Amino acid sequence: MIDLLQADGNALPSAVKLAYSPASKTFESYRVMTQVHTNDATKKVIVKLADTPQLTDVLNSTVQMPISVSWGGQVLSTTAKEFEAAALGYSASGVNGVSSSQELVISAAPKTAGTAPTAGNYSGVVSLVMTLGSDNKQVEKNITVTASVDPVIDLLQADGNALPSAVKLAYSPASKTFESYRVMTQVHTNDATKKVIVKLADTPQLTDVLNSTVQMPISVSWGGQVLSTTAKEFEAAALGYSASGVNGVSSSQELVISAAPKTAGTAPTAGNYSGVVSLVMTLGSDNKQVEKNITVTASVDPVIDLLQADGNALPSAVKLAYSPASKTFESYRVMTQVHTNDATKKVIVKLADTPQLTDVLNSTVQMPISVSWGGQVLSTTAKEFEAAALGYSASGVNGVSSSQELVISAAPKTAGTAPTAGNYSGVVSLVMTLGSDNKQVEKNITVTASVDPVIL
Ligand SMILES: [Mg+2]
Ligand SMILES: [Mg+2]
Ligand SMILES: [Mg+2]
Ligand SMILES: [Mg+2]
Repeated sequence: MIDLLQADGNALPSAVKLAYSPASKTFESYRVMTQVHTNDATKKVIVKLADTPQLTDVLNSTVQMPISVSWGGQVLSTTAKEFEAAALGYSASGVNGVSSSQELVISAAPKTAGTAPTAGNYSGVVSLVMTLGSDNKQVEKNITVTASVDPVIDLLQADGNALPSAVKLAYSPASKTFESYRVMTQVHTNDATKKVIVKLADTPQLTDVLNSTVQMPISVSWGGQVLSTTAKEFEAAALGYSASGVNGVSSSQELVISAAPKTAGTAPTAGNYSGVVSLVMTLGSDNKQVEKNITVTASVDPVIDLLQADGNALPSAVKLAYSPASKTFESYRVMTQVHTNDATKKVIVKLADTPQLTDVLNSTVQMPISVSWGGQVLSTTAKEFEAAALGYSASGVNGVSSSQELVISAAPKTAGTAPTAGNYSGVVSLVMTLGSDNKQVEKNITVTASVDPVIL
């Protein structure tokens, strides 16, 4: 006889799996120590493959990787090598007819060495043929070789970095728009011929972190198509894989994530917003997806303004007229409006310091100042104005209160006789706060007054 067995004495396996690592994109070689078992230990051993072995994709016959076979430190082919008996080590083994250990090595890699294998399930047969002498006593060991390359698909930035897990959309309070996130992307895949199918897992929404019901719709496009929960197809030809490439890296494709108020012509409400763009990319027939989750956020800063009802700033100089006939000051009166983008919050109004009309050249005799707003008297301790009561809906533009009267009347200190004569000055500090929010408007009004004893 001639036989080829494992060095332990077991029969050669009829099957071999070549483990694939997607990290290195290579197959681990099968190695096994063997011995020739012979009738005749002086005869040469002629070793060949019956056919040139290939791994072939079970699904597609044109995709093939060559198998490489070595035995005894010699690479095998359909051309036979003759092993002289002397360096098979027949006396080393301690068993008659039995060689020393010879390594069998079965490897696979792509025909173009240094490139990555295409996705697929691969099979083929290695047919090891061994003879003696001039002979036709001939052993054939057939070893079914298997390998799997699982479909891989990734979406990367065009510098090869991962897409970010979070994105901020900058808000302009002037144009009342959010600036779109835009990034240049490339598909990386080991199955480049397949169509890429692109969906969102759910309809993305920019949602007020503190109110479920307050939403702005997010728009996502990739490669010049607006995406939805309904899948869109990108043919491999349309994705611009270079003919000179096989890393399966697409042409650069732009991803755009946009948001806008649900209704055109309107301002977003103050607050912090978020939702998740769940991008889903499928290889056509391979049943494999990558999901990319990108958290999208936006901040609409709370804003509060107090203006005259005509939209002018309040004055930074008020003068109160004196009648000596009635011995009393005429009040300053002005219609004002609160302009806000958080028109559910309570508005908190107070005075920052307590105002006086101080005498100009001696800083002693002082005529302190009454301030009223919205039909409510003001102190340095605050009055609460509920949002319903400011009547933001009741009037005209959204987020502008109906007209509230600001009344500033001085009538000095102790009551029911004439004030003392003199020229007077001072400063009203007014403070408005959008409640719970961390937002303050200060408005300083310089008050001046005259009593002159040279008139009636
Ligand atoms: Mg834009
Ligand atoms: Mg390349
Ligand atoms: Mg009056
Ligand atoms: Mg009296």
